[PDB]
Amino acid sequence: GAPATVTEQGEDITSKKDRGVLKIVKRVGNGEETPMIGDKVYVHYKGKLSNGKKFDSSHDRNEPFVFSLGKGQVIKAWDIGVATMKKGEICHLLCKPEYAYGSAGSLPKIPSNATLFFEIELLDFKGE
Repeated sequence: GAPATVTEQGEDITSKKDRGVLKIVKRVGNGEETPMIGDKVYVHYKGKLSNGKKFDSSHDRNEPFVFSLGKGQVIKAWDIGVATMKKGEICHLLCKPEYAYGSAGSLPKIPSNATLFFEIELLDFKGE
C-alpha cells in the first residue's frame, strides 16, 4: 500500500541524507514557489501508524491545520517536508521517529519509536 510504496520508492529530503524523511509527490501543485520560513501554512492531512491505524486527520475535523513554517511548531519531518511543497501539492511523507516523536511518543495513540506515514495537502501559504 501507500506506506510501503513511499518506504521503498520515496526520495530522501533530509539535509543530512539519513533517509529520515522520504517523500513522493502525489499531485503536482502550482508554479515553482515553496513557502518560506515563518509563513503561515495551511494544510490538510491524514496520519497513519505502522500498524495501519489512522491516528489523526484534519479532514475529519472540517478545518485545516495552520502553523508557522520552520519554527518547530510541528514535528521536524513536517517543517522539512512542507518547506518542499508547492501550493496545491499533495505528497506522502514517511517519517522515522527521529524526525517525529522519538522515544517519547505522543499520547494518546503514537507509541515510542514510531515511524509515521502522512498524506499532506498544502492548501495555502502567506507571509504575515
